[PDB]
Amino acid sequence: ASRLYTLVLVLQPQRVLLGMKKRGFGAGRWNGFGGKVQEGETIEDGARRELQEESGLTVDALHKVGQIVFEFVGEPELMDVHVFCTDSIQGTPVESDEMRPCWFQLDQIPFKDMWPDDSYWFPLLLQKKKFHGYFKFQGQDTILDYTLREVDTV
Ligand SMILES: CNc1cc(=O)[nH]c(=O)[nH]1
Repeated sequence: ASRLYTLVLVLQPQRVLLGMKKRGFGAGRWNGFGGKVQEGETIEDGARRELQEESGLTVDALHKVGQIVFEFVGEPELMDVHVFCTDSIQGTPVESDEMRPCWFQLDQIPFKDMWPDDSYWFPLLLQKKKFHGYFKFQGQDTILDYTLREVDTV
């Protein structure tokens, strides 16, 4: 019982682009760009589409970097999140009524204002590692348990 999602991190050598969601799921937190995958759409095309819809950026090359399954206790649907990374983009990040994008220096990533799981896997992403993860949450702030391992193939 899992639903596909995408998550894209525009990660350059000294900085990463994050977006502050204004409403809905995860509002008030800095996050990568993504959302649900459409019927008849590949996960990668879904990731490219969501990056444009949410950030206004056009991605050329996308690299798979991780897979993370999220469980929210009491919610039937598991989120199967396919994480991607890019250093090659076109355009300038667009602020919209839904999203406020901002570039962060790598030593200044706002972990306290991000989903709690990011403190676990962002260190791997920053060191160009690939990973498989699972996080069980109680509500939106508490991680009850988790698993996270590095992999050669996502
Ligand atoms: C539930 N955890 C996460 C959801 C999401 O959209 N992005 C994260 O980094 N983590």
